[PDB]
Amino acid sequence: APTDAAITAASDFAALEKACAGRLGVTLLDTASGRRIGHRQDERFPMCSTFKSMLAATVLSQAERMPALLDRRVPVGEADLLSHAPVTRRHAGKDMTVRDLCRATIITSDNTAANLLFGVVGGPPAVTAFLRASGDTVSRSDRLEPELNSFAKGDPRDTTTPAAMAATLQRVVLGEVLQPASRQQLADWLIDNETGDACLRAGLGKRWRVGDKTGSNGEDARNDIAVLWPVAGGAPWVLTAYLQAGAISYEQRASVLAQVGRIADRLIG
Ligand SMILES: *C(=O)N1C[C@H](NOS(=O)(=O)O)CC[C@H]1C(N)=O
Repeated sequence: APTDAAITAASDFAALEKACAGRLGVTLLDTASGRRIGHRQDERFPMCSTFKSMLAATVLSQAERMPALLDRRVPVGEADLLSHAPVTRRHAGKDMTVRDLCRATIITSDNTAANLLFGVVGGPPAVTAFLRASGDTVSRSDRLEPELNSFAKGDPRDTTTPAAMAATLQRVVLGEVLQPASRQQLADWLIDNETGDACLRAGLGKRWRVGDKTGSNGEDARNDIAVLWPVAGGAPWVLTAYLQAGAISYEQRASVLAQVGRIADRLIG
């Protein structure tokens, strides 16, 4: 109870970090001005599943120079299946389109779909090369599922920073890294995400149309990265949130991310 009350009472990111005895990295980015507010914006955190947003972007980018790549069918083998494979588990022994694998990995965070897409694009090195070409010198993809979700202090594999990921979401989901139809498809997948109802979305008011991608690991990490489109029109905002908080429960980590959303909504005003 005391921890829950301290989380609810926190009105700024530093106080919220203290309330959960964690390490919290947040960037709130105004795309009209480039202005950012946050906490630990340039510290490294494990991407965990949040990298899947950029794996899908790498696929879409490759499809712009490989006609019909999105329609290519990829076998789903029994040996490819992992514990978290909510969509691909139904297709073991048959195949799925690249496009449907992308959707599955964004909106359900399907780990098998991510590994199959890694095989399509050329692995973590291809995702990192896409990130670098897009202008992100910080974020890096190094490993496959599920090993990529590990984190060690000082080990930069599969990490980002809140500010690097916020800028990348702007360039890729809103900017000109991808062709318009490609970026719109990616935006739609993020808008359709099914795993974030208790995270940033739970703290953001109805004035925002939200697209997001979550992530977590079993030790202490819980993340959510989001694009906020004002339903009334105007410039979008980007909100990234990376948390490590081993002293609280998985469900309390969601509460922290929801509180990030409530604080951010108030700061936008
Ligand atoms: C991604 O971080 N993961 C995939 C899956 N879904 O969780 S998410 O919805 O938060 O992404 C299980 C947890 C995690 C993982 N360990 O792979």
